[PDB]
Amino acid sequence: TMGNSTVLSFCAFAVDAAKAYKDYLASGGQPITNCVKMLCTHTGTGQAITVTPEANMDQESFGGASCCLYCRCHIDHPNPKGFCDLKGKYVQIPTTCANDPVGFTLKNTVCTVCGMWKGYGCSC
Ligand SMILES: Nc1ccc2ccccc2n1
Ligand SMILES: [Cl-]
Ligand SMILES: [Cl-]
Ligand SMILES: [Zn+2]
Ligand SMILES: [Zn+2]
Repeated sequence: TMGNSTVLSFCAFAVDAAKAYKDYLASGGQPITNCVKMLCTHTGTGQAITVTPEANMDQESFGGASCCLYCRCHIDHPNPKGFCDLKGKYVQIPTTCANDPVGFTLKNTVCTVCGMWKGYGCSC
C-alpha cells in the first residue's frame, strides 16, 4: 500500500538493496507489483529463465527485467560484469510465489543440471 516507487527508492539507495527488499517483505510489506505477466498456455518446459515463456501448470511467466530488483531500481547488478540473468528473457515463477516475482528471483537459484529453480521445479 506504500507504492512501488516508495519501496524501490528505499531499496535503490540502500547499501544492500537485496537485504532492504528481503527485510521489507519479512516486516509484512506488500510486494512490488506491475511485473509484466505473459499470456501463455502453461504447457512449457518449466525451466526457470527462457528465450520465450515456458510456464508449466505450476508456474506463471513474466518479462524478466520487470521481475529483477536491480533492473526495477535502475542500479548496477551485483557481479563484476554487472550482467543481468533476467533482462531480455522470460522468468517462470511458481504460482505459490507469483504474488512476488521480484522477491522470488532475488531469493532463489537456478539448478545448473535441469535449469529449474532449486527447491521448487528442480527434481535433481
Ligand atoms: N498456472 C496456471 C494454470 C492455469 C491458469 C489459468 C488461467 C490463469 C492462470 C493460470 N495459471
Ligand atoms: Cl509503477
Ligand atoms: Cl519452479
Ligand atoms: Zn536485472
Ligand atoms: Zn535440478
